[PDB]
Amino acid sequence: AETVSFNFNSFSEGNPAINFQGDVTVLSNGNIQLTNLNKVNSVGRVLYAMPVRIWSSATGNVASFLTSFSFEMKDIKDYDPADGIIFFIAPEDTQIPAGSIGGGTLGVSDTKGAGHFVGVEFDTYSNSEYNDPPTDHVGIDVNSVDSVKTVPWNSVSGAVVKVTVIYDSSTKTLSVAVTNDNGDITTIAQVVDLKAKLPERVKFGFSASGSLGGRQIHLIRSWSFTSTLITT
Amino acid sequence: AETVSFNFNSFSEGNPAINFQGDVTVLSNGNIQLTNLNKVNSVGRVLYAMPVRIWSSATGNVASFLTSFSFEMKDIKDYDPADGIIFFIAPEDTQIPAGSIGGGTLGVSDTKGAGHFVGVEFDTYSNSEYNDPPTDHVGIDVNSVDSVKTVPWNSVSGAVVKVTVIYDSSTKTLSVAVTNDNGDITTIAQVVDLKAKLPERVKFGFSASGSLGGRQIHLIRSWSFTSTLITT
Amino acid sequence: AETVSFNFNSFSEGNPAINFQGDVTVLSNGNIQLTNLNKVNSVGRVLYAMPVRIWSSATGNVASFLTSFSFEMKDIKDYDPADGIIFFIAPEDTQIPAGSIGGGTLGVSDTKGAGHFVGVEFDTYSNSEYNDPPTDHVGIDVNSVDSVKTVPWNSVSGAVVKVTVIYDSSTKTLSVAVTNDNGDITTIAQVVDLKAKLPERVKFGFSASGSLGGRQIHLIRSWSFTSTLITT
Amino acid sequence: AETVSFNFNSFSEGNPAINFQGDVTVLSNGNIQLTNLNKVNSVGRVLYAMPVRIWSSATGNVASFLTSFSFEMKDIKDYDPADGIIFFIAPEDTQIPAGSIGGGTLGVSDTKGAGHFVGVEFDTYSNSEYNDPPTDHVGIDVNSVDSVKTVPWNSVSGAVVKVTVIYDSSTKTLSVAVTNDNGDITTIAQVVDLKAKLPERVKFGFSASGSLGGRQIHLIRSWSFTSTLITT
Ligand SMILES: OC[C@H]1O[C@@H](O[C@H]2[C@H](O)[C@@H](O)[C@@H](O)O[C@@H]2CO)[C@H](O)[C@@H](O)[C@H]1O
Ligand SMILES: OC[C@H]1O[C@@H](O[C@H]2[C@H](O)[C@@H](O)[C@@H](O)O[C@@H]2CO)[C@H](O)[C@@H](O)[C@H]1O
Ligand SMILES: OC[C@H]1O[C@@H](O[C@H]2[C@H](O)[C@@H](O)[C@@H](O)O[C@@H]2CO)[C@H](O)[C@@H](O)[C@H]1O
Ligand SMILES: OC[C@H]1O[C@@H](O[C@H]2[C@H](O)[C@@H](O)[C@@H](O)O[C@@H]2CO)[C@H](O)[C@@H](O)[C@H]1O
Ligand SMILES: [Ca+2]
Ligand SMILES: [Ca+2]
Ligand SMILES: [Ca+2]
Ligand SMILES: [Ca+2]
Ligand SMILES: [Mn+2]
Ligand SMILES: [Mn+2]
Ligand SMILES: [Mn+2]
Ligand SMILES: [Mn+2]
Repeated sequence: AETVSFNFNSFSEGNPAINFQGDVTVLSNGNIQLTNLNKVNSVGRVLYAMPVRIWSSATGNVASFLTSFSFEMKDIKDYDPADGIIFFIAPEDTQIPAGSIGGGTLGVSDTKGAGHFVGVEFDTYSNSEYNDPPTDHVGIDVNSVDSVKTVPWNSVSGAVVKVTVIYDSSTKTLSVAVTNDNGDITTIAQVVDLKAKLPERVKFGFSASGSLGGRQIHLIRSWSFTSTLITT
Repeated sequence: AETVSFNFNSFSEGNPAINFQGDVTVLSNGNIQLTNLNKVNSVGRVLYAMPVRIWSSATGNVASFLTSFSFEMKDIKDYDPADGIIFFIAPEDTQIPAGSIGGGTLGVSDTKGAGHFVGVEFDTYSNSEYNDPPTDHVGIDVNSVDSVKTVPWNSVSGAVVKVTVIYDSSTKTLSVAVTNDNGDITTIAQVVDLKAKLPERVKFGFSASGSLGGRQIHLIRSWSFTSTLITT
Repeated sequence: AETVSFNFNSFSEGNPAINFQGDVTVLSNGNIQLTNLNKVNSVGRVLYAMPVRIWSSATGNVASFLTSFSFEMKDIKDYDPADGIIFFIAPEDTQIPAGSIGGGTLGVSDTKGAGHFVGVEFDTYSNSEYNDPPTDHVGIDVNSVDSVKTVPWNSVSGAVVKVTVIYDSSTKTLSVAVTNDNGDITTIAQVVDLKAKLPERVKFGFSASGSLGGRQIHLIRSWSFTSTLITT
Repeated sequence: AETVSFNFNSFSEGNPAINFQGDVTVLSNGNIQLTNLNKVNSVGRVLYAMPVRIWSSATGNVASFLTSFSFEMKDIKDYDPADGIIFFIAPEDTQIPAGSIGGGTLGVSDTKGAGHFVGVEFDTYSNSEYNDPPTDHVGIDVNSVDSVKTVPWNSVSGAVVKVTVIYDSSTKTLSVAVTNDNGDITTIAQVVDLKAKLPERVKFGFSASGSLGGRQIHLIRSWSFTSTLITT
């Protein structure tokens, strides 16, 4: 069958395999820093350049994928740690929304919180305008930052977090596993019909954002991905 | 929260953290060989010594767990490569069925293919008495080797296989991601209520078996596990 | 390497990973309260249920281990705050000494003060019968509550204490760093050959005690542990 | 009792509490990058500005200390991952050796491998000129990179390592506990007279180096320290 798979142990600006959008910047240690600590309403996104085919309109089949990545979020002096990082899937021509206000939109939606994407968010600030839970959380988003489902989580400054995501095409189930710093794990699952929400070709990536007063360090340390679409 | 996690890069007889049942043998390279090549109807199981509490009768909560392990099956000169490996969850007092015929019972069920366990199998021989699909396969078994659900899969002799499992207590969804040697991934998910099928305290482990004519090498190379139960 | 590791940010009765002996009791705040304030000569002990293999008779190797925990001792109205907490290591068959008088024996030794254990004690009452120093103290005990070595210390009521213990198998050196409420650190080191004083398999734990007129609150707030044995 | 204690969760150039020497550099994520990947024979060092009094010529007492820190080392394309990082203690007037060839001297010793310092090195390259073990290692150095004692160790690219150090004035013992990423811990201890090797007031710091063909990322993520000297 059709299989797309890669593995980044460190990133490097200049690699044609990765699209850099917004305030993204590659540190000299291989980490990807998504936002700019000095800019207002900063929004940075990194995408895997090669578009992936998650479903064929010919066979009707949808792809199954396995992906895991590690990130870090650290507080900075005199700024509210906001708003988070989001692993998303969007049309192959996706771009930071025009006139993006950063903040609660996480760099993937308009002001209303709407957008054309699907993804797992690690939200560290509660936005009432988007019906955010009263605590840090992990949520499954489907064309909106108004999560379909969320689970309480805790973001620890300077802590490296590992995430594993499995998407089963048969059950159309997206299940996430978050391994916090102290060993504890957080999981959240949701049935999402990728074929009905996204186009045949999509791009996977990360996105982070901030506001005027909400800012923090968003880092992607590593990321491996494998998808398999049955072509028959 | 209540977290239980362990990581095995290699095994060594003598470790109080591991129970050996049956024809289990520890190779000098640190790998565990589950069955005996010179015995008829051989059965070998290896369990995590300590029982794990997957759910509380007090709070009614179920634990979530993330676990990944790698195994290897290799053909030997004249036996049909059978019968396969199985990752299971069973009562803390779990033993190799009395008078086990090994073979297609995978060392966890009786002759009718019934038993008290929940598990993911890597069945390599088609047993029609247990309604096995015509090809090798991965299946989710619930108190029976007559899988509740299966997916076509291929066992490549001498190939190292990586498996990742996620159990989201919330949705009670068990998702499995198999990474074949050629990079292709196979996934399968199924909703199982561990709280309704298993007792509060259970044990996790692996089991493998063979017949008189069906024999092959079953190797468990590594295994890390983490489970978290919300206690409140 | 054979590694055993665990981490407790909170405890909860029912966890198969923990063994309770004596007047132990888990508070709703997740804390462990070792003794019973209404019993005479009360003795409470908590142990990690799984036996750790500190040395191998095959290789002659001994394991190194790093562990840290925090406890709290708080005075109660008409009893002398006595007599302390001891972090011990004992044979896996360890039990509270028959006919234990509690008190200065800290729940690990007989009346003479003898026992089969190794431990770091935090003594809050001076027992001339066990050659206790005139002040509160931290001591390294080897098969007796008549410490091999002690160092002055000061138990502050209601104060949270953090302790870190390192055991280097090479030098057979056991070093302890106690961090008091006011920031100051107290340390004490001692060479203890664990392979000569204890059997291959042991259990780790905490014990506290009191007498008729000597009572106080003994709390265990957290406990993280890790040991690695070189298997080769 | 005279206590000194600081705790850095992140570092930022411009902070008067920390001295910088060589090619040090503070990344936008708060990390300290000791070496420059584009320079030959690069040496970078970072010290706590305020000198700490470890012993007293008046009382004769020697301070005990507890200090833990976490670092990360990662491989860069087309370069041998060398030579390592070393947590050292030196005279308050300490400076990078004149005409420092970086490389195996780790930026603390001259070509012969001699210098006026005491430290724990995490060596990733085997320099035969300094009698290095054939593999990666941790070693206790006393005025020389020809470690008084060393222990096998393994540096994992991109992995965050946690170190804990304890110095017991009484026994003059310096024990080190290194927690690897896979959970495994490595320990090493040695008796060292800080009073006979160093002056009354010293400076604590970190140092890293590289050569022409040997380069890698040396990152210091966090550092907490507490030393107490009995003033009587
Ligand atoms: O505290 C972080 C949140 O900021 C919100 O925006 C604030 C902004 O930070 C503040 O400087 C001022 O302009 O008021 C704004 C409106 O509340 C974001 O909307 C929110 O998403 C957080 O980032
Ligand atoms: O071919 C492997 C399968 O063998 C089945 O049992 C065989 C047995 O191996 C053979 O010697 C003879 O007795 O016929 C039996 C019936 O097929 C097992 O039942 C099956 O699980 C495979 O191992
Ligand atoms: O006061 C604390 C100490 O009490 C000692 O026992 C006392 C006992 O409490 C008292 O009722 C009377 O019987 O005298 C005993 C001997 O002094 C314990 O032995 C000692 O360990 C402290 O707990
Ligand atoms: O592989 C790194 C080691 O390099 C040694 O120096 C090399 C140098 O890198 C190379 O360019 C050439 O000059 O040969 C030298 C001698 O081997 C360092 O001495 C050693 O410490 C490592 O850094
Ligand atoms: Ca938000
Ligand atoms: Ca079968
Ligand atoms: Ca006493
Ligand atoms: Ca070297
Ligand atoms: Mn949200
Ligand atoms: Mn089957
Ligand atoms: Mn004592
Ligand atoms: Mn060395």
